[PDB]
Amino acid sequence: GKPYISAKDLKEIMYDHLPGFGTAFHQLVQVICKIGKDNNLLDTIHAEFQASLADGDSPQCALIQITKRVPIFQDVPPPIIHIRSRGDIPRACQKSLRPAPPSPKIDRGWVCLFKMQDGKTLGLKI
Repeated sequence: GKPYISAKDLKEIMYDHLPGFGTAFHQLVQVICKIGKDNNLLDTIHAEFQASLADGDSPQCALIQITKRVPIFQDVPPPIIHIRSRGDIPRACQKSLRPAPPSPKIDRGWVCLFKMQDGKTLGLKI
């Protein structure tokens, strides 16, 4: 197993065992890999991903566990993603949206915040 992994390669590993496309978990992989890359934590995240799968977790469960175990996901907010309309959010995410609370936390299931033109913001939530 690779002691040192790039953000591109980690994304690919995580995508390799997810069903579907444009799901809330695909978005979560992107969020985790960006935060991992920016904070030099990709190998910690990769280690936790592997350890969770070895415990018999689904890859989706493994991603949830990453958000709960790895401290950075308490340290950093869900990223704001600016979008032009509701239709820009992938169809597999459309039934995973809620109005954002004041202080949404990644470890509570808030993947990212889509900020739309009317000033309103829909959080993606698992």
